[PDB]
Amino acid sequence: NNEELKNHVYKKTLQALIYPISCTTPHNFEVWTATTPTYCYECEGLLWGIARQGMRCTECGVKCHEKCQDLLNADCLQRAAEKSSKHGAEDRTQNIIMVLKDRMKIRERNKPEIFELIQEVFAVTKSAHTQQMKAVKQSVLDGTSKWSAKISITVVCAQGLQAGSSDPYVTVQVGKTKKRTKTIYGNLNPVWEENFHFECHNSSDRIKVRVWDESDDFLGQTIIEVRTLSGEMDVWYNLDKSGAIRLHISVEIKGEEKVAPYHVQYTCLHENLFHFVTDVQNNGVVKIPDAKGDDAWKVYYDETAQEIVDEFAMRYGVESIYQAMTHFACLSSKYMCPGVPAVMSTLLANINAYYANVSASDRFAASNFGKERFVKLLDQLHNSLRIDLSMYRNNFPASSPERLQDLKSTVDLLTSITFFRMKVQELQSPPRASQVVKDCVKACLNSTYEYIFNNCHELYGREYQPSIKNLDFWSKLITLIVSIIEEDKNSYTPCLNQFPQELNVGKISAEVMWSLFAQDMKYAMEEHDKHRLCKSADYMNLHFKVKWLYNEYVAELPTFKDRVPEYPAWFEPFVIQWLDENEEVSRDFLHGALERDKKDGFQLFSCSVVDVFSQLNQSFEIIKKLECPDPQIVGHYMRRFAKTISNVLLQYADIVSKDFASYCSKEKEKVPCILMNNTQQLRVQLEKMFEAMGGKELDAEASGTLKELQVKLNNVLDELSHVFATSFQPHIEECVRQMGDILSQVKGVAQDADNVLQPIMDLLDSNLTLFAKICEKTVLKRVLKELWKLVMNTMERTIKQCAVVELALDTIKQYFHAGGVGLKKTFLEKSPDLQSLRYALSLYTQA
Ligand SMILES: [Cl-]
Ligand SMILES: [Zn+2]
Ligand SMILES: [Zn+2]
Repeated sequence: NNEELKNHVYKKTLQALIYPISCTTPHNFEVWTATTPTYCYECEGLLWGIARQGMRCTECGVKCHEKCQDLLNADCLQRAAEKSSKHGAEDRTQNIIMVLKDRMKIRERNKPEIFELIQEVFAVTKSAHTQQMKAVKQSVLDGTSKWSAKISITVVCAQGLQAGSSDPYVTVQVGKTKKRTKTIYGNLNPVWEENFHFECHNSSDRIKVRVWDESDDFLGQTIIEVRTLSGEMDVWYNLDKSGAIRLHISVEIKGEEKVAPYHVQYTCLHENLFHFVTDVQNNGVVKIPDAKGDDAWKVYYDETAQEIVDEFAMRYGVESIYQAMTHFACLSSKYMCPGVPAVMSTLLANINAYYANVSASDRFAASNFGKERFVKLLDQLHNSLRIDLSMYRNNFPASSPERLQDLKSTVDLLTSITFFRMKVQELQSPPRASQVVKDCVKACLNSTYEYIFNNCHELYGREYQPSIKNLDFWSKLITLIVSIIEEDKNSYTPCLNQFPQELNVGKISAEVMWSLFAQDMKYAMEEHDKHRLCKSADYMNLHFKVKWLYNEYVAELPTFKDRVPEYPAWFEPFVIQWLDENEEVSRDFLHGALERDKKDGFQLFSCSVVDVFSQLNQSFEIIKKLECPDPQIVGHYMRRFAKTISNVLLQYADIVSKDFASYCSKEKEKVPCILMNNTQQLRVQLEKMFEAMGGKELDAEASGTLKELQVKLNNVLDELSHVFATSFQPHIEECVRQMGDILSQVKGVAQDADNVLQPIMDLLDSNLTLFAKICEKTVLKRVLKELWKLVMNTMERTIKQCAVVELALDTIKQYFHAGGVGLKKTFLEKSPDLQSLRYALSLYTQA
């Protein structure tokens, strides 16, 4: 076949359209009474007296009821010419022949495009086409002269019969001969497999097949016209009134060079017509015909090829669903082409609705297209569409809206194949539409990621312009990943909205891309940790960029909405390094700042402290803007940074301590004071930073380090105050001997206090007034406790008489109390120095 059959189908199609069934002569029925027992042509009902009057055709001579005249199937002219042939009245035979010629000329004249189309579809020359045409014209004029055929009908089985059971048997009548099969009892899907033979010399002796339930009940019938018989047929017929019946017919006519059934011929015609209008004419594009709407899928071409397939199918008994199911199997070969997925989805939806009182899968087993054929086809098409979607971004760019439509409609066709499996083939299908599409999108994402990971620089440099010596590659890669996820979020998600609660293209994109990029980045940083050939600033910016990505696209995904992020672990060592370098820079800035402050003259606090804390706060700003979500790691950062702060401020304290015993001389009296003020300033702003780092929320180790540091600082300030008080010891000794000389003069009370205190009064007013101006609270009080200590120490080393010293003692007590600005009396009274001096006085205070 394919060469012999192709030609046979060519001939039969020509003959099928040169005289179409659309322009057929209508019978002319007049009331008729049968004088002898006749039987109706359709229902075979009896015709007799005036009580059973029928109708008669004045040209055919066919006999039927009034209620049956419309249900006939037999060309009027062909029947007439056949009758004249049975007889011999040749005059009318030729007359009718002439009228047939005329009605074929009419057709060739009116619609000549059809026959040239047939010519080109089968690639037949003009000459041979005219000869073969000329031949079929005459074959139409011979509907009896050269027709006879031995028929062999094997009744195989039936299905879905209407009864709660039945005992069906089949009767097969040709012309006068009538036979029947065995009876199967209690079976609505029986099997006969009975063979019969028939002679069909006539032409209007149709093969009547009727199924009865064992007068008997009527279960259905199929009438097989003679025009629809070739070679060896195996056909399911729907019973007319209910189920179907399967017949295996074989025909022999005369010279039938092994003709093939008209189903096979039809698939040939449809395949070649498709392969013509698609490839040869449109060069490849599958022209999509009109639609709208209830009978859209019922149309395949325009009024120029639709006529060919339809007239071929009607005049040879090919059912509509066979047409549709062959056309689908043709489109399947052109599913990739634009606009086809849609019509294939609708077409399959109708093939699906046509098959959904017998099961659905078994009913579908009755389709003559092919039990396994159609399901194998559908399987190949499904397994093909998933391959086509596994590269959807490449095969369906977001650019062309039409291509995006072909994507949406491809997913629709896939859902329709599955739906066909769930409502027709009948079975549980683990391949669920949404989940299969999901799998395909995942595969496409993997391919895409590997593609941008193999062409990072090329693509980046093409649009926005891995190494151990450089990190630019990762910045570019992140940028391109953002591009991909943004395209999946902007274009492909609105298009693939077939499954809103199970397929959010954007979120799958985000998740997959992040996972791949995450294991890649992780490995890369684990590699960089051993080597470390780049700047800490670079690792920092990369930490910042990965952060931005995760927070922008992944953090809010259900899979990663549940804490904790994993990426900050990749970077912890590098930021540790950055903290070391930062520490070193901060020390060098401390030294450099204290040189400007010394060289300037130390102009209530100076500028070096706010400079140091400005530096440290610049450093801390970076750690705070990292917004690290892993609590243990951020706690690690604070743990490491507390050490930085501690060593910095201790460095300050040690430097000033080195230069303290040098500015205390009787020269600069503002400088030491403002230095101690600076230490105190460290003491106050440290706490501000302590709460800036969390406060009590801070880690245990770090918090411990900072408070221990606080202790240390306080101790430093104490030591400093001590050293500063020692600066005045000689002057105080002078005052104590100067008052010691007047101490002996007094002899026989209130005025004497002033005369004895005058030497130290200069110190009291002159110094406690100067410190009151440029000293901090804590600073001043420290100096006061120390100075007091040293006063009591000195007045116990050099030295009416008795009362004077005690009253003066109270006077000094009040002067150091300074009313309410200096020390508190509660301390002065229970002071260890005061009671020591009083105890010393008790030895002489006897008179
Ligand atoms: Cl073929
Ligand atoms: Zn008629
Ligand atoms: Zn009738």
